[PDB]
Amino acid sequence: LSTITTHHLTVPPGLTPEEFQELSSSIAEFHSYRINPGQCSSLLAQRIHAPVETVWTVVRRFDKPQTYKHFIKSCSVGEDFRMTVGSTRDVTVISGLPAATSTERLDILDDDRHVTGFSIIGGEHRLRNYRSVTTVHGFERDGEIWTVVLESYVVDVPEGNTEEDTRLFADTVVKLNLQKLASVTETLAREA
Repeated sequence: LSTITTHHLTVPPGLTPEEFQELSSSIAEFHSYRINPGQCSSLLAQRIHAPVETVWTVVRRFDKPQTYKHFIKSCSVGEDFRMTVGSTRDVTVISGLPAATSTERLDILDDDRHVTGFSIIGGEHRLRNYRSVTTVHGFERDGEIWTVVLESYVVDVPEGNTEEDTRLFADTVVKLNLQKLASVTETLAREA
């Protein structure tokens, strides 16, 4: 039947085991999903040599996902958009297919714990019922500071597709977006 994801029991690539042990509780708390047959779920991680709040400034910017994500043609919010849970954005994706805009809802926004998350509620065929959470975490050793970003999702696997071909696609996109997040925020940090 349905199960629970095991992201909090395994070290994700791009994380050290020591980083993992520090984050195990947060992964259980924020990066766990109810998972059914015909769905898949992944957790990706990215180390960033930038202060937590610098990275969080970009991660929390729900109206501008193109600031760190690839393959966004445009993103539009309401005329009276405010950064609140329940708010929505229309994201036009670059796919090589005809005009495809996904409507995405802001599910979580916690400025104190540095957690946010969203779901695709319509307009996406490759990633139906995609739901995702991003968390940001500070680390220190001997005065040296860095940040880890964790991003997970759950999503339906389309009929005809294997779990592997949905997972590889969604993983690749998150991984590339986290690389861009790191580039952008490290640039922000060093030029701050």
